[PDB]
Amino acid sequence: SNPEDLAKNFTKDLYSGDTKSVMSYIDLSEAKSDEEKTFVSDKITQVVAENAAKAKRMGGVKDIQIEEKTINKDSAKIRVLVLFNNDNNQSSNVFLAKKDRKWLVLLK
Ligand SMILES: [Cl-]
Repeated sequence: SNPEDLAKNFTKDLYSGDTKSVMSYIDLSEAKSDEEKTFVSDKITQVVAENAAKAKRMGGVKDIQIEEKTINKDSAKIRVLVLFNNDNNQSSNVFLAKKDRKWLVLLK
């Protein structure tokens, strides 16, 4: 409901192996055909499988933190840092937008 917390929960779910959870965060407005939606879903299915295998390899996620942020009333770019229990960390940007009364992650 605030974009910082949506960025962090999205990221938690991205490393959790649960594709339906991850999908619920995503704005599918760019994908303007059923076949495009499927394509996006198939890629998210794959990303979720891969991040779950990787979290396991790295001893699981230790913490999730926000490093840089740029937020206004309807858009957000948020660098989310994932810290793993093997002491390695990884970061990347989550882009979000509030089109109606709901923040959603944008497909970059
Ligand atoms: Cl790796």
